Amino acid sequence: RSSIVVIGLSIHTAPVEMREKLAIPEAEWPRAIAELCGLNHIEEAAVLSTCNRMEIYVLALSQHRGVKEVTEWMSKTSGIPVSEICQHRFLLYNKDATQHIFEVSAGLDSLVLGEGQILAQVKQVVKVGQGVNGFGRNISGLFKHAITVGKRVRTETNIASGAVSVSSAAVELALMKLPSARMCVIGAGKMGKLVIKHLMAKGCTKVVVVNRSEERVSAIREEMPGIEIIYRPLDEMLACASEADVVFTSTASETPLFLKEHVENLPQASPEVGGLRHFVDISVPRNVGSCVGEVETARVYNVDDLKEVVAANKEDRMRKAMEAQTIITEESTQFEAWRDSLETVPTIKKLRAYAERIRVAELEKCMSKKTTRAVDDLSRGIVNRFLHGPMQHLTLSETLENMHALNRMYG
Amino acid sequence: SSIVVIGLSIHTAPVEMREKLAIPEAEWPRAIAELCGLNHIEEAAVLSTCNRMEIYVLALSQHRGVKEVTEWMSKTSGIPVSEICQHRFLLYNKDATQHIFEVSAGLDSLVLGEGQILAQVKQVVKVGQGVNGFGRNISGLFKHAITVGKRVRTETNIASGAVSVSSAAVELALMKLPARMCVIGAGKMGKLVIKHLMAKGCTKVVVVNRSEERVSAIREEMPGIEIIYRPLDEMLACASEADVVFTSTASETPLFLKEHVENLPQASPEVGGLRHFVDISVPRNVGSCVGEVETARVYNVDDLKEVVAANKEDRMRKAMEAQTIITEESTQFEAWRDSLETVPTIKKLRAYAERIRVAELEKCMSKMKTTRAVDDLSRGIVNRFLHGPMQHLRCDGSRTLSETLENMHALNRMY
Ligand SMILES: NC(=O)c1ccc[n+]([C@@H]2O[C@H](COP(=O)([O-])OP(=O)(O)OC[C@H]3O[C@@H](n4cnc5c(N)ncnc54)[C@H](OP(=O)(O)O)[C@@H]3O)[C@@H](O)[C@H]2O)c1
Ligand SMILES: NC(=O)c1ccc[n+]([C@@H]2O[C@H](COP(=O)([O-])OP(=O)(O)OC[C@H]3O[C@@H](n4cnc5c(N)ncnc54)[C@H](OP(=O)(O)O)[C@@H]3O)[C@@H](O)[C@H]2O)c1
Repeated sequence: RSSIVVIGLSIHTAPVEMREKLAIPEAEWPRAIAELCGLNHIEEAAVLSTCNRMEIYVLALSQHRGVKEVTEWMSKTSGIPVSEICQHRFLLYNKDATQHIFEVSAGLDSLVLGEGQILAQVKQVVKVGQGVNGFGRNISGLFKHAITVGKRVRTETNIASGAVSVSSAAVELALMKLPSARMCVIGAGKMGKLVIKHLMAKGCTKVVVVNRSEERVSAIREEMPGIEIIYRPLDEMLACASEADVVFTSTASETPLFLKEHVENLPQASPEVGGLRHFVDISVPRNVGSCVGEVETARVYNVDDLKEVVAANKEDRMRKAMEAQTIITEESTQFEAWRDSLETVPTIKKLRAYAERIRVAELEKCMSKKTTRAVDDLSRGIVNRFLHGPMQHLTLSETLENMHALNRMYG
Repeated sequence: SSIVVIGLSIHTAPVEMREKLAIPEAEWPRAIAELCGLNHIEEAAVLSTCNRMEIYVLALSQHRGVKEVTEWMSKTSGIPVSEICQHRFLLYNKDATQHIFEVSAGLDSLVLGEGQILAQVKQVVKVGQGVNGFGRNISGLFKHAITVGKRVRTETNIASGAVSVSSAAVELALMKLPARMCVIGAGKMGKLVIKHLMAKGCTKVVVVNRSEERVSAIREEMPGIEIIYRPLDEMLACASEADVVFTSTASETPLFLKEHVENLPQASPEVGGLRHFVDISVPRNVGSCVGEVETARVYNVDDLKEVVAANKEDRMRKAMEAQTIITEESTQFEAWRDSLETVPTIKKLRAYAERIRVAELEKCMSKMKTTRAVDDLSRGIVNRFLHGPMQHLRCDGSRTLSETLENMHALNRMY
């Protein structure tokens, strides 16, 4: 009866300036989930917060009321009015929802038509969620089965991770906008490391890397001997951007690192590269204020702006994204069977108790007329000899029909 | 297992051939047991009338049961298997039930000239009672036919085969004249022929019967007509004094052959010196050779078929509603018949439970006045645990069919 619902904003609809207001740091996922499960028609929840999407997966008692509650909650936490959110809201139920989260995890819904993508993020959601009570059987199962799908599709389609494609796209765009340009990367985590790899493969031999800690950059430097990596601590940020022509920002900061004030005071980029400083900001929330675009000699790009790249062997238009959909169609119906095989739990318990109410009444009825252990045992023996059979019968399609039968034949 | 109808009917076979297949009511039990004695025939019924001969069976295998029944038909009629094959009418399952519902209603598309066989269906069920082979599927089929026939009668008022045959007999006889009436046989059909003679204005009839009791009874119940009894041995003389002779005895051999009637003096010149034999008996009471006599005309139930059909259509009312009744009950029957596949699991379940119960009861009774209580506990627990699965295996027809049957397979798996 109860529905699994997906309720989201994605890059397919909402802009990054809208989407980043529903962004939920990993450290606040357990809090978010608890809040959602506090709503009257929501029993389980999970948040999938990535750069292309903010998606809330719930197990709702009522579809309509679940959607009203989660949407009102989105409005409260983000600051965004319900009316705006509804205009960009994405909504699917049950089979469509599991279908969706399978395509997302496989890389068949985001932005390039041949991508990872969210397999790493679906694993992170399962990790973080293990302690979280609200992350119950249904939604955890969905996500776990999404991990399975992600991996299968990955080996068939061989489609690179979403992290690989966004970083790849950042380098292509920078090289697109440029007519030796000085490269600078702020945030040496997974993504900035990827940006650096893509710059190397493009032939870049020197990059200045600004990071919170030096240790990460030390690792990367040790790991990539071929290129000259120059570490700079975060408080030297503004010096770096001024000695750079393009600035990649890839940090988990929840507030912009650059406002209009910071960049207008920066010396102009070299005329050799057109006199413009290209801020390529692949962070969500963004590390660059959109006001920076008011600065004449500056250019700002965010994840949404990687859409005018999307060019990398388009022949996977079918192959990858075709070989994968068959996987998705078989795993879905497999998962639905699995979901249906969960109501088998309330049945095993109940049926036992159903026979236990008959056993007790008849026992009691008899005892009003250690022979007492004899008849107690007789009453247990008859019942166990009737439960024992149905105990294992609760293939999976025959186990399912067994369950439905007991329910019809009893309660 | 399928329900099969295997028939010859006036749609294709003349009476000279049909009558060889005719099976008297006293021999239904023998025939059904002969039939059920075949390797693939679990149940059987014989529907013998003047327009048709139909065997209804429950067969293990469609082609094998049919070949076996066909052989039995040939073996009991004298008719070679290849002639029978030529005329053989065949329908399976839902088509067969639809068919028997129509025949019972007097709505057989292929035999338009017959009238309701409801009386004859009721008789088959009545005689079937004591007949081993007349099983639950076929008796059920026939009983449902009975219900359909009655409903359809109440809605359309299609006459019986009996009424419509005797009525056609008199009508035809009157069409062939521009008359001294004789009727041979005073049972159901002959009484009806007399009634239709009165209905038409006849005030005198010579009635030849084997026993007088029947004719005395008729004589008394119909005081307005002069009824002249005459023993069977005199029937030839009666013929020589009649201008039309109705024959309607259950004799399985002919009463008049050509030698008998070429002998007789010519019928009155006032009816055109032709003596009309209207023979409504199957098997025929009048030899066909009688038609070779120049001053004579013979007719049999085959010749009535058009005049029966015309009258049935003339008096036709509420055809659609009738066909609705048939379509719906057909599916209601299939529903009831699907329901029956639940009986074996019910018994197996009940044997299973009883074996557990006594086993556990004897355990307790080897460890111990109060023996009926401890007994009661055991049956009480079983019956109460079983009652749900026992009311969810019995249904009528609606939905719950698929569920009921899925409980069956589940109960099969879990035990
Ligand atoms: N990962 C993806 O699949 C994906 C794809 C595209 C874009 N993005 C976006 O890109 C950004 C980075 O993601 P990531 O996966 O690279 O993260 P990550 O591996 O966890 O590292 C984030 C980096 O940002 C730094 N950082 C964290 N908080 C900061 C703060 N408050 N101020 C300044 N620096 C801070 C960290 O420095 P330390 O090493 O010293 O801790 C680290 O180098 C995020 O906004 C993310 O949403 C993610
Ligand atoms: N009933 C129908 O719906 C139907 C329709 C059309 C035609 N028919 C045919 O018409 C014939 C009569 O049927 P029914 O239902 O009217 O019969 P019925 O009520 O059972 O009576 C049959 C009559 O035939 C006589 N009879 C029986 N055996 C005889 C024999 N060996 N020799 C001379 N007479 C004999 C009987 O004499 P007793 O009185 O002395 O016993 C009785 O008068 C049958 O051949 C039948 O197939 C039947």
